[PDB]
Amino acid sequence: TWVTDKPLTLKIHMHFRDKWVWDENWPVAKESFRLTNVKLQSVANKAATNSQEQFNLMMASGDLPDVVGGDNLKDKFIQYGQEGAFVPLNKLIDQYAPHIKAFFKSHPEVERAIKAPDGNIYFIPYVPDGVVARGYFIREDWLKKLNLKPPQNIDELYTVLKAFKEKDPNGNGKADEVPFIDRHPDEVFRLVNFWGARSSGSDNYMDFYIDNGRVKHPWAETAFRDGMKHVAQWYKEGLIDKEIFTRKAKAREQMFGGNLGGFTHDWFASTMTFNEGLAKTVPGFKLIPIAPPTNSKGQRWEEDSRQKVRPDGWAITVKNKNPVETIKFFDFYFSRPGRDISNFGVPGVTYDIKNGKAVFKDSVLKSPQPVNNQLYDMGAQIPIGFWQDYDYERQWTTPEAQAGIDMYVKGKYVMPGFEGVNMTREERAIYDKYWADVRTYMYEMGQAWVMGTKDVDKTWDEYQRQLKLRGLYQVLQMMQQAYDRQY
Ligand SMILES: O=C(O)[C@H]1O[C@@H](O[C@H]2[C@H](O)[C@H](O)[C@H](O[C@H]3[C@H](O)[C@H](O)[C@H](O[C@H]4[C@H](O)[C@H](O)[C@H](O[C@H]5[C@H](O)[C@H](O)[C@H](O)O[C@@H]5C(=O)O)O[C@@H]4C(=O)O)O[C@@H]3C(=O)O)O[C@@H]2C(=O)O)[C@@H](O)[C@@H](O)[C@@H]1O
Ligand SMILES: [Ca+2]
Ligand SMILES: [Ca+2]
Ligand SMILES: [Ca+2]
Repeated sequence: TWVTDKPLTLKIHMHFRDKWVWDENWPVAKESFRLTNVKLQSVANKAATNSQEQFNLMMASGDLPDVVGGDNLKDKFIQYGQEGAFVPLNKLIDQYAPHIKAFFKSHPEVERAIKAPDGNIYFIPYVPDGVVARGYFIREDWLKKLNLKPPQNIDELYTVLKAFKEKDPNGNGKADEVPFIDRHPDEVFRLVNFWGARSSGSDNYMDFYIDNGRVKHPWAETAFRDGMKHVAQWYKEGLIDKEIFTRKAKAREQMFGGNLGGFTHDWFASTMTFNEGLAKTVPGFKLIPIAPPTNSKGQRWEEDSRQKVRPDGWAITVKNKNPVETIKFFDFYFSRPGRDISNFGVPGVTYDIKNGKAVFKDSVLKSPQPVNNQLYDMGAQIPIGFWQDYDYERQWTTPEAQAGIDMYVKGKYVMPGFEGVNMTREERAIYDKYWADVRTYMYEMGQAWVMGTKDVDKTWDEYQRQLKLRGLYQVLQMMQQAYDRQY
């Protein structure tokens, strides 16, 4: 699998998920270098805590590396690619990247989704593998202790969460229970689904969506305002983690491991590992998947789904003096041996090739830490350009977790996600000038609403004014225009 005759050292700026950078001595990166003869060296800031700021600051310094990578960079790969900071990959892929060329061959909608208005491919994306993403999970051992049954609608959800709060299910005499926790703060806004309001059109938070041939953004609709009215009341009543916006990554380890949380919306595989992982420290701990409790409008909504392609990956800068070797290095991660390490880690360390496929073995499968959390720490399952393989995830999907997935599929609960729109140069330019600005202001207002710093009703009108003056509806007009060119 070597691509270059002499070892090639490339500078990567890859800051992702507000917590991590590329490591040259990751066991997977050490194995990457070993298989490809291409070494990557991180120039990103270790200690920094905002991946988008780091990309921006890097762009602002004029000092680019050879490779830029990370999560949530699709819009910037496209915008700065058109400006000439990243090179178009079309001819390189066609001539030097066969596995990628074969992937786009059998995945034409992926290649279309990641392209720029000028028709150029400016990064290689992270391609997820799977169907469902998040579901709802509740403490059945608390339900049992309190003599409750799983909630079937929002009315019963409220009653059950109230009981977790008020009737001491951990039995320590203290009102320490925190009914709803989530390691992703944006899930608190997705709670508006339970009153029949969208929070996002996709697995990307605050995403647009299509409603009957009309592009909308969910946080602009009156339905969102009404939903936030109940969400704010829940926060006020202490049903939602007071620290929901600041606890973040390790909220499961903290709130479940400390026997404080009763309820969450998270991924099936990893969340269900905690039953085993906490089996000794919290005797009797048992999370179960439940169907989405029927919302106030009489429907069961699972808004989240696995994406066909995520807005993450890596790109080749103009400064890169070895574009050919780099694109071959990219191609490695769409080949079977690249998929092997990027999904499974290091052979003889986390997996072996058994019957022609990577099979994990048992030190990893039984860790109290979910398998994908272990793989991050060694450089696998990271948002480079690589073709994820659901076989890696099936191997640590417990039977109880699998029964949840099957329930959600059978039940039809998973709403189809927004696949995107193909804008023109002018349309996407308006999108570039306004959306990030609008998205930030939206988040700050909702955090305010959830926490009770501002009232939803009393600020809704001035909110809609800001939406209009900051260009939200002009962005919508341009997306609709591009949607109409497809419909
Ligand atoms: O666990 C399993 O069962 C399965 O997990 C699968 O991997 C999932 C993980 O479970 C998580 O879902 C992971 O979430 C990532 C996500 O991909 C994004 O990278 C997201 O990006 C957020 C940024 O890190 C940052 O927090 C950002 O802050 C915003 C802020 O929200 C607000 O907008 C403000 O105005 O602006 C800031 C800003 O950036 O300036 O928010 C981003 C966002 O909006 O969410 O970060 C999370 C994360 O966990 O950190 O995604 C992976 C995945 O691969 O998709 C998978 O491994 C599967 O196989 C497992 O079975
Ligand atoms: Ca899929
Ligand atoms: Ca208690
Ligand atoms: Ca602007």
